[PDB]
Amino acid sequence: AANECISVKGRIYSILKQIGSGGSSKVFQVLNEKKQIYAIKYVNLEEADNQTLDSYRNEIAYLNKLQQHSDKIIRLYDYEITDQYIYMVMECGNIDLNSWLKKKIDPWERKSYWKNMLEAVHTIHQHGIVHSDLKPANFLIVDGMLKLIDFGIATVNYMPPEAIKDMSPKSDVWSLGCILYYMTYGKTPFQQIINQISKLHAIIDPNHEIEFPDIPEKDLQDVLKCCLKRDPKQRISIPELLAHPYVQI
Ligand SMILES: COc1cc(OC2CCN(C)CC2)ccc1Nc1nccc(-c2c[nH]c3cnccc23)n1
Repeated sequence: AANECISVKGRIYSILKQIGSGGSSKVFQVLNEKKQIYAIKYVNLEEADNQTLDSYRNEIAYLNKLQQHSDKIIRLYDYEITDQYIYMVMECGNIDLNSWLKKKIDPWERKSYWKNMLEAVHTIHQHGIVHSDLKPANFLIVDGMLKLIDFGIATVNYMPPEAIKDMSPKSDVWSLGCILYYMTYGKTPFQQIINQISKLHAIIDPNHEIEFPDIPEKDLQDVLKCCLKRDPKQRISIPELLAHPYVQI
């Protein structure tokens, strides 16, 4: 309700509203000189250490490089890096997947979204990136399709057994499967448990079998069961999921 502006590389952008806030960052829905809509991410680097700085520099490098490879990764149009801040001019999505799911899916939409996620995670793996912390908040809805927001470079529900055991590209397969299990049944494989301490024990113990209620899409049931194999060696891969009947037939 005022004339608040952001300057990125000499280009003025008028703030519409704040669509994101977390840690030392803010995300704004903005208008450019030609009245077009974009999103701007602001990172405050004032209290960032050499390790945090490098992790932000690394994400920007991969984001600008990976962009040409896939249209399932958020479009970065411009950026400004100084010792004091980062400004990232991005495409504007309608909403993130986590928020969209909280107010909910169509079988054609679930498959269409799954294909987008597989394409995005496949693209980051081909460049030696294993996200390790994938969840619906990492995906953005833009013109009826999902686009990946971050690479993990910079809820215990989507956490794989390996990650708990360590306290691999297969870890992203577990997290992807957990998102598809949410879009299929309306809940996480372990969501039912309120006690977060007991929840971690169930992911490790193979004596605890994940529930798989029977649905019409027989192929979709097989994907979930393959994504949620506790042994990452026995667990399905990303090149395999792209060749799976659920994705193909
Ligand atoms: C109207 O554009 C939106 C509304 C929106 O919904 C809001 C957030 C969720 N609450 C519940 C309701 C308000 C969520 C996303 C967008 N678009 C959008 N485009 C590009 C980037 C982002 C974004 C949000 N966080 C981030 C964190 N790192 C990078 C990028 C982002 N976001």
